[PDB]
Amino acid sequence: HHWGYGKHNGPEHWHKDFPIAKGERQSPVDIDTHTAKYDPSLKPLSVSYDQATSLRILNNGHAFNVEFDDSQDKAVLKGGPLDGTYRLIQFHFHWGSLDGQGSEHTVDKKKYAAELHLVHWNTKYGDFGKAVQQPDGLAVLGIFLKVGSAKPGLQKVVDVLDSIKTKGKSADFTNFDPRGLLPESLDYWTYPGSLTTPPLLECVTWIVLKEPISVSSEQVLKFRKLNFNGEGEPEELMVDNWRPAQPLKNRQIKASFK
Ligand SMILES: NS(=O)(=O)c1ccc(C(=O)N2CCN(c3cc4c(cc3F)c(=O)c(C(=O)O)cn4C3CC3)CC2)cc1
Ligand SMILES: [Zn+2]
Repeated sequence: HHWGYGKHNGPEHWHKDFPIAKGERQSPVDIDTHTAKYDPSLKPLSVSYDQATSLRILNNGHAFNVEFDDSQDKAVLKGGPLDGTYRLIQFHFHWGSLDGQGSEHTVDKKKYAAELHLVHWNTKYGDFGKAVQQPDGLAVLGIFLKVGSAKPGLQKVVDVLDSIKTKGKSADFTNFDPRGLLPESLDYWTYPGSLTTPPLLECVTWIVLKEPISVSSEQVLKFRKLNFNGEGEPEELMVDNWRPAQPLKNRQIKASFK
């Protein structure tokens, strides 16, 4: 009886195995745009992905991860609210069964069709497993997806999903450039939070871009043909793999922009 996103094992159940689910800095949250304060002290955000080395794509039973070589400082996130250097390790998405839901963060209670998470870890902790034990261990760059025009830079991901339909399947996924997944603007909101899946560790600086990217109905339909289940098991479509907004508690969401 493992965690997941079903009636019997979904977000409302997680606290039983992972009591930090009811903690002081859980993610995601609703971003109240009228309450978030511009912070003139926020340094410029630096997304350096020119030397990114993608390796593999994995269906982990919850989402799919595009994994990167993080054995040296190739693709890094710096600046913004961050101190030091954060190495890209993987990206994944959360998405809905329909276009009116799927994002984890919400904007004035608005749900997007999906949300991309580019996950990075603080190199002062030496490895990802040590970083997740620290309050400043991870930086996740979150990008909203809306349904409209196709995102050309997403199509190589959409076209490999057939090959990783079920839990535990992977495929070679070299030479993928994550710069093709960014919006024009790097305006963002930031707040201290957590992993949005078990074990829900409170180790994440969240950086959520204001500008969504557009993907096509056909692109997000291919996400929804994935499976939570393993090969040969009854089909359970991989949809609605999102955690709802959590209480903000004693936190301020800061804006990079006026
Ligand atoms: N939606 S999201 O919020 O962006 C997001 C959600 C999940 C993930 C993710 O990929 N995971 C979550 C962390 N999880 C963990 C890994 C851990 C440890 C603890 C861990 F929770 C340890 O304490 C530990 C130790 O040294 O003792 C070692 N490891 C590593 C070596 C395997 C690895 C998988 C990323 C982003
Ligand atoms: Zn995520």
